[PDB]
Amino acid sequence: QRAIEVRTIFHMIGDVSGKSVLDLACGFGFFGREIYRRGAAKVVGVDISEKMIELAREESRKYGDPLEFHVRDVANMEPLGQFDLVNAAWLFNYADSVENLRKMFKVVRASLKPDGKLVAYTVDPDFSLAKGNFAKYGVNVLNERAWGPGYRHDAEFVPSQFSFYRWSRADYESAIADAGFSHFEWQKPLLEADDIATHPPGFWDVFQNNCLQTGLVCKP
Ligand SMILES: Nc1ncnc2c1ncn2[C@@H]1O[C@H](CSCC[C@H](N)C(=O)O)[C@@H](O)[C@H]1O
Repeated sequence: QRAIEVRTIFHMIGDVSGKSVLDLACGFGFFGREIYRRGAAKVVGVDISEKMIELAREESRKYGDPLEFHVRDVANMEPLGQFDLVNAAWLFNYADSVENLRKMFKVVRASLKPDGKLVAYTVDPDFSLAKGNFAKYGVNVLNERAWGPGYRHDAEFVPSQFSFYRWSRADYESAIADAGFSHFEWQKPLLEADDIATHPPGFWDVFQNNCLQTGLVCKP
């Protein structure tokens, strides 16, 4: 069910050959490991969860890849160096305040070579629970509650549960600018004609009219 998401992130990333890559909020390492498979020179993954990093390391042992993992809170992260690429699939929606969203963007900037780039996948600020739930596409959004200047959502995968935050487009763009990224662009998920042809008609209507997801590319 992650086909669109994978396609969009690797579209944003482009050619990884010979690059150094920091995969933030890496989970068991899905994106970092695939980025290595596609030719990256070196991949480091970071996650706040000790359990997730324990699985990430077990996965790297099982296929013998050279990924290195760290247990760190990205918002409050010990410096790890500078990379050609920072990948952040489902990092920023875990920032629990606008202040912590802004700190995460500053950490990413400090982690980038001058010619590097951030590729991110996060919650679309324009998502509105009343316009259509996302359960049909893999994420059952259970509720939507005002949380300071943003919104908090409880959700679950179709049944592992989790909670995340939907900050406004203006707050994301201020965090980006104030962290020192001189260029950014929002990327619509890459729903393609083949996806439409292989699903019942109108299956993707809510995905198009009320997408939970968005891509984001930022450059110093
Ligand atoms: N402050 C923080 N710093 C680092 N990781 C965090 C974090 N808050 C949440 N996470 C991690 O973010 C992950 C979101 S799930 C995304 C996992 C992976 N990038 C993938 O797409 O497959 C979880 O594994 C969670 O432990």
